Amino acid sequence: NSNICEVCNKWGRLFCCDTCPRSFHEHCHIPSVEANKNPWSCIFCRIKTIQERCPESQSGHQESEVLMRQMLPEEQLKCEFLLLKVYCDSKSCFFASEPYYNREGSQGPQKPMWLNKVKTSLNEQMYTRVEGFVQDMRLIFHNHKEFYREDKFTRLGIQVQDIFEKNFRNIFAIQETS
Ligand SMILES: [Zn+2]
Ligand SMILES: [Zn+2]
Ligand SMILES: [Zn+2]
Repeated sequence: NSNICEVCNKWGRLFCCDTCPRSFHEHCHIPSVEANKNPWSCIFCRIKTIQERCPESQSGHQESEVLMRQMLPEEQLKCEFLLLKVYCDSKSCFFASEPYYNREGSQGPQKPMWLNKVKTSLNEQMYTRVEGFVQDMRLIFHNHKEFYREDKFTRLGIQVQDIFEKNFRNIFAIQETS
């Protein structure tokens, strides 16, 4: 197994996957690494299994159909993974915790949103459809773009949103287009 957390790339108290070489801090993994279970498989392995059980799940889909899906266990897992993939980029640090807005010439967003809040919302089963999760995630980046206006700091919102969107297209097997 790896000697660093797959998500934050740091050593510490790691839990090891029994079916792949990845390792995780307890709260870097999503969901949090489970108390018992021997063996244990990480979310990368769990997602791989879904694909292997149903190869046709990788055929292209329409985003509009994916968003209307009910958060049944497999979609719950897929959203958890997608959130994890965003946390894997170090630039997610800017969007993790609850922001505040006090900048000359800007107003704060009507509906603040951050990654830890989405994490909690997933954990407490507050989303009934994929749409709820995806809207909140896009809101994070949209609020940022809007607030930072012409400051070059806006680019961080663009960069992290590109990570989100690519992983969203991959995990939910959205039909490739130009
Ligand atoms: Zn970690
Ligand atoms: Zn694994
Ligand atoms: Zn099948």
